[PDB]
Amino acid sequence: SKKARVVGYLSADSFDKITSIEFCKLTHLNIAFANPDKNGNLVFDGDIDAVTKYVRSVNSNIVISISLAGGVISTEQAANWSLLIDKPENRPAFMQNISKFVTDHNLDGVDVDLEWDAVTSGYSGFVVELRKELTDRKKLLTAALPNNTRFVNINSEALNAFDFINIMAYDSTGPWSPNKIEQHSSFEFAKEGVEFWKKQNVPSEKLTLGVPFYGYNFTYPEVTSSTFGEIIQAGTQFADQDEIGKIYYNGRPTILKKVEYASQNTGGIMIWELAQDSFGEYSLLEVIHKKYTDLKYKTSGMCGNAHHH
Repeated sequence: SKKARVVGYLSADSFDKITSIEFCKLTHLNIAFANPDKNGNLVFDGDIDAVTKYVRSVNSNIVISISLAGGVISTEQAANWSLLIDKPENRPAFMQNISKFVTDHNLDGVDVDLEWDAVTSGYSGFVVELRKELTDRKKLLTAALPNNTRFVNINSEALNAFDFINIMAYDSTGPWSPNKIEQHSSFEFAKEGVEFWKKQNVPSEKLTLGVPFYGYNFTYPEVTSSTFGEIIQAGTQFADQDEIGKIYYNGRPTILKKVEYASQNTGGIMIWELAQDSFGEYSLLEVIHKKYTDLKYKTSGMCGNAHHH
């Protein structure tokens, strides 16, 4: 059947924007991010129960996961990760803590967003053990992975354990490469990422194509980020292009292209990050929703979608 996922990341710092986010257009919501403290306990700064209560009242079928780690972790958090998963004898208590967090907060799964250097030697054993805990409790286990790099510390059993993966098909350049002044999330980069993970023997259905609701401003040597919402505030005439001088993002036509491509080549679309959108008429989440509906794909089945599915 014509169906697709629409997986949205929501940062803790975005919680006061949830009344503007159309959760009826998502199938999955990832709350970002929880991280371990010095004691092996998962810390989340924010009223996650209030958020999930509200979200489930908007879309009672949404699948809500806690996302772990994330792109921005402190040296202390990264060291706690390494201490907890790189020594197999430290994993047991941490794993129980993760499972109890999922139960205590009535969540549907866990998303692993350990990135780059935080993908340490214990990653695969951690994933395999956590996978069993969650499978046995009928919960999801997913991961966000880089566009076109296979980390040595992600073995095949771990990679295949995930219910699906979220390809981070963006950040091809950024503030860490301030002289590569160009698009950070081109259509070609997205296609490269999908093809790459298929070459890793991940089936199409288990791929989710990430798209960015932000861009980078290379005007000065210090590169800054701009949300799509901020770009539209600068002018609605910018909604349908990808570049303003040295600012590079994804406008509506390019998001639309990526949705058309995803419909034929992956199991869905992933969004970083929901509260960066332009809420209302120019919304990129709306572009995704409308395009999947026009293609006759079921996503949420709400708010106009999947009428004749």
